[PDB]
Amino acid sequence: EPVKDTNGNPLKIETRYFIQPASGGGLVPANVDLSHLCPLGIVRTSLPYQPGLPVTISTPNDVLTNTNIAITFDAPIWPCPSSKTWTVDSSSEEKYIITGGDPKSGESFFRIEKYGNGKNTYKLVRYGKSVGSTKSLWGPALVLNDAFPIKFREVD
Amino acid sequence: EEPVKDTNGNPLKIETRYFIQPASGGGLVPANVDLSHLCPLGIVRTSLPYQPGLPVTISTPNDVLTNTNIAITFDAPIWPCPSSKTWTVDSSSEEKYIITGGDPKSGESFFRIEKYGNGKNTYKLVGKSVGSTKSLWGPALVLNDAFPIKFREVD
Amino acid sequence: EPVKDTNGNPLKIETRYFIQPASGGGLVPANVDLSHLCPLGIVRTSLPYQPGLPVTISTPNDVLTNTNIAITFDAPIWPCPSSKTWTVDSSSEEKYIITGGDPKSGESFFRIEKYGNGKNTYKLVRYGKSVGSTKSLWGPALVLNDNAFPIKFREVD
Amino acid sequence: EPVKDTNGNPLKIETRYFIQPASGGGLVPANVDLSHLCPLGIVRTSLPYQPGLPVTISTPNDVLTNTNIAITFDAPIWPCPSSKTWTVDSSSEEKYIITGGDPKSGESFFRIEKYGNGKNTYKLVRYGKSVGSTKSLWGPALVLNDDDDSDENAFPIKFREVD
Ligand code: CLA
Ligand code: CLA
Ligand code: CLA
Ligand code: CLA
Repeated sequence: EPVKDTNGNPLKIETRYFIQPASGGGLVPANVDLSHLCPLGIVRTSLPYQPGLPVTISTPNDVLTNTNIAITFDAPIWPCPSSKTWTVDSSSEEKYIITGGDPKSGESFFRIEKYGNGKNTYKLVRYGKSVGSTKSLWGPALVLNDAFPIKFREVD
Repeated sequence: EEPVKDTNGNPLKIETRYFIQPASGGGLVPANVDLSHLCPLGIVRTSLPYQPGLPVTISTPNDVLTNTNIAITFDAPIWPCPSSKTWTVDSSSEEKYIITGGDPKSGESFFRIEKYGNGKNTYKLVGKSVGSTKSLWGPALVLNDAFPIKFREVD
Repeated sequence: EPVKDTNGNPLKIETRYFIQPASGGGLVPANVDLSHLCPLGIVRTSLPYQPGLPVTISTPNDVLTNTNIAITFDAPIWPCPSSKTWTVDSSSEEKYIITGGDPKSGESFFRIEKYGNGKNTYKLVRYGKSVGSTKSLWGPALVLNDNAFPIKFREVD
Repeated sequence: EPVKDTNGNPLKIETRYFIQPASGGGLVPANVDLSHLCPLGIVRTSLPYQPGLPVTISTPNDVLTNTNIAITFDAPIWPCPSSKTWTVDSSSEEKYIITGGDPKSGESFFRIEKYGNGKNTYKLVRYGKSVGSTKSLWGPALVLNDDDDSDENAFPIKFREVD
């Protein structure tokens, strides 16, 4: 079934959305620790009115639940030599969700699933392993569990 | 001596949060002016399109009126500099950067909101107006010898 | 008695020294945590051949043990609106040794004392409260104890 | 002929050296501008007594002049997903010397040549295009000159052994 935004409208591919915590402000690029600059991790900003860095969703025009999708940050500047596409830091113990994935490759595929109670609330799951958060340098950072509830706000 | 209006045409209120958005990239934010100064912070225009800016509250020494002494203070849950979030002029610098750390009750921190050019709800900060200069992180607010702004209410 | 450098020579005021851990490289400015940029703390660099940021010692020309001295970083550029003089962050729980002190004021007075093993090895003590270290953002940061952080003074050639 | 260090001793491969400006302190990693974090550029530190970040030299045990060598930073921490080996940023207009090269590949080969009068003073040349410097974010950054291999805009260097 269709993934809905905060206005209850269906999510469209190639459309800009803030991924906002459903449970501070939105989700943003920040480095995971002082040992890694690139690629970047995804942290919840502690600043109350910051909407997040927008993302576009792509499918290998509706975004449906339980289907393979790829999340890519939308930014006019990017200081890392790799992509803005979310992926899993396989090497790390923490299993941080990091940038630099290939949006056409399976290493970058997540699934948007419904999350408990409230409407328009979702979780990211990787194939069942869900995306959660861990305390890190800049605040809560997205990690692959062995769930971090999110909403999608349309960028007006 | 008429009311300053926000982007919705509503009058500005003191002790209310507003994004100061360029009228002319996203809103106005704290960033350091160059690699020689960390504190206090300057005010730069973010190059990221949907960043609203760091909110400010306006205070008067409840309406904010044009051509009256006001003080602009950043609203932030964290502040890593040992001084205030109140805008003021970096007197020492050649560039005359608008910097944080002013005293909101003191005259060193008084600006006046004046009408700018054509469009409604467009203003400037002032007979020396606030403009911008190229700096480290992008356009930084400076005192001229005008940088047009709108006030968006933080909903 | 005179404080000696790593060459066994007496320390002189207004002379540049690296304060090197006696126990990684020398002592350097870094911020203590992500909530404070200025003033700066003093951390031990984890990079093996970095000598530290040099300091000059001042007295309110010989530097003697158990006498009031003030430590001031020597740097051509300084991005904080305060001094390069070491002092104690009174407000913090950790009691970080921070920059921004007044070198003529008592808030900035430390005493160089002999430390245990080996010649030319010293500790900083504040009036007895000694200077130790704590884990912080960038690595071990100098703090005032209630574990003394042993130091040598290397002359800057 | 052998490249000599600041003590006049011949340079050895797999040995740590500070590359110090012959002409501020030594050469260090810093980003080139606010648009690039990785890979890193090479800047001259403006802090007088900072020796530089040490490098080891490798040859595809003596380091000789006018022979292909590769310069690799020696560092306990490295936050970029690529190597510590110097190479040329081909894409950039400035032609910054950047990290992330392959030390066994030709993209990373420099040649150490004599510079001017004074002994133990050298330049880096790429095959004749010499390494110079340009004003950048953190200070003078190493760049590849266009040059007919002269010492005019070449960035003169000494090698200090890390004791
Ligand atoms: C808020 C400002 C600030 C911050 C965050 C730092 C942070 C640091 N300083 Mg310091 N420093 C400052 C102000 C600051 N300093 C000032 C004003 C001076 C006088 C000019 C100095 C003089 C100084 C000296 C002489 C040295 C340091 C060193 C260090 C590092 C100690 C950690 C380490 O040994 O390995 C970690 C080191 C790495 C290089 C790994 C990279 C770490 C991650 C990816 C973050 C990138 C850091 C980046 C450059 C941030 C800008 C801060 C910059 C001043 C370093 C750390 C990067 C030591 C050092 O290591 O130099 C590089 C050192 O020798 N400092
Ligand atoms: C290495 C790269 C890097 C780093 C370190 C950061 C860091 C951060 N990003 Mg991000 N970001 C990046 C890349 C980076 N990002 C890229 C490439 C983009 C796309 C262009 C973004 C887009 C982005 C957006 C849209 C937002 C952030 C935000 C944040 C902040 C989240 C935590 C917070 O709530 O701060 C709140 C606290 C502060 C801002 C004060 C910080 C405390 C002091 C001043 C520390 C100063 C740094 C110190 C010297 C150490 C330097 C080390 C560093 C080199 C690792 C944090 C400052 C959010 C934010 O808060 O914006 C400011 C936010 O909305 N990011
Ligand atoms: C030393 C202190 C300091 C520094 C260096 C900065 C720097 C910056 N701030 Mg600010 N800020 C500060 C203090 C600081 N701020 C404080 C105390 C607050 C109140 C909490 C804020 C609140 C704030 C907000 C709300 C916003 C900023 C934004 C910005 C950016 C404006 C330029 C841009 O559009 O880049 C965009 C380009 C990038 C993010 C990628 C550049 C790659 C560089 C080379 C690496 C930079 C890493 C990291 C962001 C630097 C660490 C410093 C950190 C404090 C931000 C710039 C990165 C805007 C922003 O862009 O958010 C991130 C923004 O919306 N600031
Ligand atoms: C992106 C990563 C990064 C960045 C930005 C830097 C930047 C710098 N490095 Mg390097 N370095 C790195 C990675 C990095 N390095 C790595 C991975 C290593 C190996 C572990 C090193 C090893 C190294 C050594 C050994 C040395 C440096 C030094 C320097 C400085 C050279 C300019 C100078 O003389 O300042 C002098 C002036 C100051 C240090 C005071 C300026 C303080 C400013 C205001 C801090 C700015 C913070 C602000 C939030 C903006 C940050 C932007 C950032 C996000 C890009 C500069 C701060 C030299 C140095 O000077 O020591 C720190 C030095 O000796 N580097």
